[PDB]
Amino acid sequence: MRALAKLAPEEGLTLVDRPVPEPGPGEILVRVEAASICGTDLHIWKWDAWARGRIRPPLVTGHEFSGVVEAVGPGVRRPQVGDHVSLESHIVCHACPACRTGNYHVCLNTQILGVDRDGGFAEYVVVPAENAWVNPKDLPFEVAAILEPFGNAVHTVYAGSGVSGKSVLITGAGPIGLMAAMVVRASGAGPILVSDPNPYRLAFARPYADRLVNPLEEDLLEVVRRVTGSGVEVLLEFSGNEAAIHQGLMALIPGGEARILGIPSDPIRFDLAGELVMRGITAFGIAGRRLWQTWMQGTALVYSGRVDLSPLLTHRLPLSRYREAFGLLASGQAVKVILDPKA
Amino acid sequence: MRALAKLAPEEGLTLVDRPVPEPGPGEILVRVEAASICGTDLHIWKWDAWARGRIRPPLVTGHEFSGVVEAVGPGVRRPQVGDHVSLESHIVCHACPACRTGNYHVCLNTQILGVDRDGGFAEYVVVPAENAWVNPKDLPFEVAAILEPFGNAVHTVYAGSGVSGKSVLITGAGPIGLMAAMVVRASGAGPILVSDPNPYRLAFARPYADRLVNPLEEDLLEVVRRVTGSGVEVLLEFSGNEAAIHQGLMALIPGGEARILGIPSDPIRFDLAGELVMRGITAFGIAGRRLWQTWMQGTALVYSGRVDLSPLLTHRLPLSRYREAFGLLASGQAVKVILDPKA
Amino acid sequence: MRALAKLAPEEGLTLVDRPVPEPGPGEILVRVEAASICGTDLHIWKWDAWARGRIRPPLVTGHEFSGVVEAVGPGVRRPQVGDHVSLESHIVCHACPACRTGNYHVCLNTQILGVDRDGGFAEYVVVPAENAWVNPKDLPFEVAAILEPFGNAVHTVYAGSGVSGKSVLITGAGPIGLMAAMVVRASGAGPILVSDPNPYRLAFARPYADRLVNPLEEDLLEVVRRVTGSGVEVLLEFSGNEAAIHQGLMALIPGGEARILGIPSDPIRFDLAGELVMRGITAFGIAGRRLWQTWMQGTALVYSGRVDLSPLLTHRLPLSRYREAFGLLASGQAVKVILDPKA
Amino acid sequence: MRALAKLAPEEGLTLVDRPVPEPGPGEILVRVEAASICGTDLHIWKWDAWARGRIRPPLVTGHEFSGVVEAVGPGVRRPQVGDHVSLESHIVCHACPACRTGNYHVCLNTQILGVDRDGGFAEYVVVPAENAWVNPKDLPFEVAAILEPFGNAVHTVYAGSGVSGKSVLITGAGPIGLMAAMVVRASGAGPILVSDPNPYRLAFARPYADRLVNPLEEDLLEVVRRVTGSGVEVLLEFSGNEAAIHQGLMALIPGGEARILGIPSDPIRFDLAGELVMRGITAFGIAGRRLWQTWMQGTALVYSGRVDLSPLLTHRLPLSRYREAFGLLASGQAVKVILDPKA
Ligand SMILES: [Zn+2]
Ligand SMILES: [Zn+2]
Ligand SMILES: [Zn+2]
Ligand SMILES: [Zn+2]
Ligand SMILES: [Zn+2]
Ligand SMILES: [Zn+2]
Ligand SMILES: [Zn+2]
Ligand SMILES: [Zn+2]
Repeated sequence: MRALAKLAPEEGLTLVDRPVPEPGPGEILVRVEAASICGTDLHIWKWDAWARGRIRPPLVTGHEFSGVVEAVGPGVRRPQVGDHVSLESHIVCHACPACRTGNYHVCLNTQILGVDRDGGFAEYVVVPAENAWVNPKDLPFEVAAILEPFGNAVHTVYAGSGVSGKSVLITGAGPIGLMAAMVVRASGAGPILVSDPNPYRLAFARPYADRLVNPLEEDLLEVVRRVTGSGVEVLLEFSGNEAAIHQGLMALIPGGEARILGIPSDPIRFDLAGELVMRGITAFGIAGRRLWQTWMQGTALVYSGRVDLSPLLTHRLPLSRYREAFGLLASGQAVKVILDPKA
Repeated sequence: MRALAKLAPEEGLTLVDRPVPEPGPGEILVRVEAASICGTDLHIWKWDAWARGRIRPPLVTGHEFSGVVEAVGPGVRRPQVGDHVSLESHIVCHACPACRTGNYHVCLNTQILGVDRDGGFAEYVVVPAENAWVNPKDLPFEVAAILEPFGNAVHTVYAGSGVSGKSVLITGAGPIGLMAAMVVRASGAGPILVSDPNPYRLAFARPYADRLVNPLEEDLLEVVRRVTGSGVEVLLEFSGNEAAIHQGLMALIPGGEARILGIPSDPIRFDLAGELVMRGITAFGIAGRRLWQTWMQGTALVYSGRVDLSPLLTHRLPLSRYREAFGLLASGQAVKVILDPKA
Repeated sequence: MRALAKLAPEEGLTLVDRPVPEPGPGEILVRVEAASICGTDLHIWKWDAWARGRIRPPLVTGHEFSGVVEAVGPGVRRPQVGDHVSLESHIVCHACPACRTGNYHVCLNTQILGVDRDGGFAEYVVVPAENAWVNPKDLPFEVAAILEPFGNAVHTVYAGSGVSGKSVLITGAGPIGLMAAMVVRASGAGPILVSDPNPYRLAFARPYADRLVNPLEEDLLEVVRRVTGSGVEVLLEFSGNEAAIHQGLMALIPGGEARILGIPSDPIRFDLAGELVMRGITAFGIAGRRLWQTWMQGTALVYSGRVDLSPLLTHRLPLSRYREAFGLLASGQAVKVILDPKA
Repeated sequence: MRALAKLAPEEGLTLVDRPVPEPGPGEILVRVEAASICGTDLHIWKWDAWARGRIRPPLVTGHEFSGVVEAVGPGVRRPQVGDHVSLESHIVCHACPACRTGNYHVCLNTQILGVDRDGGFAEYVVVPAENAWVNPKDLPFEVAAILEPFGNAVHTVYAGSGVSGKSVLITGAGPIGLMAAMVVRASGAGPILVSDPNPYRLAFARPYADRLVNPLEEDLLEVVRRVTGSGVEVLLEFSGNEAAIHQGLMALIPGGEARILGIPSDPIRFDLAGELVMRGITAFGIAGRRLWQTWMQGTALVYSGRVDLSPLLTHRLPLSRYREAFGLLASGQAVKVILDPKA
């Protein structure tokens, strides 16, 4: 089969041919129909600091994908051959304290498909049977392929007190932030403010947000004061940019909540007293997807039509042309790019 | 000044002339621009048991109204003359276990506007300044007049775990239940099911629900099963109808939540163990509006446009044609009737 | 081995000799060191209505027990041979909506050890590997044997808003109610009131409760008003007695919580409006133990010494003398009776 | 009347004579029976930056006091002459986003007793009637005097998911952290770990903690590991010490909660991604006392006897010997110092 791999400790990826993996007990073989690309994949590709401390070549990458269950291992009762599925990238241990608590999304021994073991940028991939989420047969694979990143948005948005009937500020219009914009709008947030310095990304958030802000042309804190009268009740942070983080926290009203998915590249200077403790703020560290309630909430929204992810699918390319694909992503000229492993 | 009052211990109300009242300390004088009527007012109309043991004539009725701050009492600094406001009907004592605990919606010393003291079915009314909710000048008074009953819906929907990304069954398509349908739809619930025997009421929910059900014509359970695959996660009960209550609980998946606003006219037969305990169901008794939180969530929905309450106002009549307003009520025909105290 | 069984659709149980069960994939063989008896077992014994609709002879009963892992099935990584364990009686399916939600305690396909399949009133018993909770080797088996019923108390007490710094009323001094009395006292509840008509049971609650009440000699509602000044914030109901339920709910303050574990023998007449909806009460149906957080909280309390269950172990008898054992229980002359299968 | 005041922009305080103030509308006149001092008072004492940008002489300091209602203002009906009361130092505006939302503890217009206006370091003080908490006549005034700072602890412990049945690490054994230790012990936490370099402070917690740790002498992490098997579920931070903050977060299991009352004197270096985001940690900024809830939980603990605050009062000095009280403070020696304004 065809597969995109990182064969050595350097830049780029390579198209190779590998035998079809085989599912043993508790596993299933999945025929990949669509897969997507995100920041993690871009770290691997550029072979930067992050990638260097986490990746161990050889590795077939790809952690955002959907396909059909082509085979199951001995004893696997579910899913079943023929089922259409989306995949949870985190493989949890079930033998640590986080798992005991039900906090699977932060399992101490978390292993990630396409990062720690072979992923979905291939025609076939073997994953744990418990990691498969069966979708309605009419759900387009393309959309099914991006439920994983969508989950991140969902998790962030519904963490804490949620967003229904509350003012919200989203800092970062990257793909997950655009997705969170769709979710807060379909959840009854209002007013909704989305802030991002890149025009191309902001635009994508226009049909959902009530006010778009380019922190580099308007004083975010002041637009917020004029839109709400003071501050927002909720801050959803997806960029990791330190100045946005500080601005965003200053934007919260006392007693508010900041939910943080964004990963800053370096430690930040933080005024614990001023930005959190003294104003009674609660900061939520968001990681992964809550195992099963995040998937339940998110697929509920998509299956029923409360949200429509389609406009986020800016490009479709055969896996063969992966280079053009990463290029588009890397340049900010795309939101969700789909790769087809059959071509 | 024209006012509509219950002058003696009997059915009906009487159109009267009273001098314009004056606000003392801590009070304001509202020039009412719009009022609405609901079941409570009906109880007072027909002078039934309830009214009998509660109303003390002479009394200007009405608790659902909006208007303008004509003048304030000495030392009152909020709201201000010229402010457009809606009224919270519950006047809380601030001196009971319920208020201390922050459960003002259930103050044991609750004094209701229009039942225990003069209400808004008049050109002017004096009320506690703390009961006034200031609205943007551009919100129609007609809509502002129904924010109180809308709050009841809001309170029921956001109670417990909310409804975002969840399957919801709403029993009762009367005015409040209908507002609930608008809210759960704008809050991202899905699938959304609404059940009520009256096809008139049920049709108002078509643009908000995913599935409409007349339980007298279809098996509600079998329909819930076909739409969700089993049960709903949330039950929102507005009818107080015993059969609907029993059926709704059965449609709830184990571990789900039932939030009850509906008041049955008589005790029900309840299999505590089978309908609640053994299935791990939690039942929420909803009453009033959480003081200020319910108003914040609801008005945010309205102000931002997440929900549009216009479709619920079927009739606007002059206060002097009240005989007909109370008839529409007792009959069913309308959803929410507005009364114009200036005519 | 020795085992206590229900061999036919009638009263009583029978001592028999059966081969030692064998653990297959995903299972473990447990050598039982101690087991206890409760109401469920008494239903089976008396072969009453309940038992008749649930039991299917032949059945080795016993669902409250602890022992040592004597053997594990092929592939079972944990627990391990030699481990000391307590057992969760509920065997969950992992393929229903409750399980999906994490509400394992109300799994639609729940199977119960000692009720639906052979239990612990035997020298040996095979249970699912995932149902074993490993205890510190120095925890006395006797105490380990009663962690299952303890969990019920724990679940009830920590459901909702918990009990820390709140007035609590416990109706029912049966064994789980006494256990809940120990837990609310070790949790910072205050004042704590325990009410039960049986003197022998009340007494057991004296070192934990702040006020003991015999509803049949004092007006429960009035003692409560004098102890708190109005009502309690939390009601923990363990009896299922209808008058206690009504009394208890009347005892709650508006906005309070009632957590119900008690199973009434017959439907009750319930004034939905008066007892729940109008006073903003929230009723929690408690079933089983939350899979893992209930066990985490409860074993934490026991391992650290925050609670000491020992005084509840009123009797110890070899399994051979099971009849005297059930007799004591049936007569209200005991709290937790331990049966030893080795004799 | 004797009072202790900051009369000019400099260090120190001055013992003075003022006429007994009179309560206007909505106010009461408290005859102070006991007052206490904390770090804030110290800031005012040494007149540092903080005090500099906040205090406006002439000002009678003190915010931790208890006393008797000597007389009430016209029309004040609660509390009453003769009532023993404690004072909430925060005077809230009831006109900001924070108050509307019910987050009075963080009112943007908070006016503090003894910092923005006359306090209790005097024989008499006039305060808003709504700030008085009525105590049972038999509670010692000395203990009643420290309910305010105790509330800070209470608020920190019960924030988030509470602590019952959970493993807890408390960093900082100063007065508040020590009160926190008493509360978490009385609330059923276990194992309970308390870390602080000062062996004087640490010894006060011996009767409440399960494990005492001097982090300068032992590796806090390795100790937490040996006591829990991994990490603690809850982190309660009271020191504001950057090193303790970083170490405590590391000791928290993934998905745990950190509740921070501690105010660092300077911004910290914070690895947002590593210490919060990637581990799914939630950090709670705790400030003040939740208005009325914190007081209800705390006083219930005290009134019922779940906690005994007596051990925390090391010294009781006449107000006139304040020079020494402020010395004990700045030095460490004592826990809580009481000042008797009648001498
Ligand atoms: Zn991704
Ligand atoms: Zn794990
Ligand atoms: Zn109404
Ligand atoms: Zn009240
Ligand atoms: Zn049992
Ligand atoms: Zn199940
Ligand atoms: Zn202080
Ligand atoms: Zn305020």
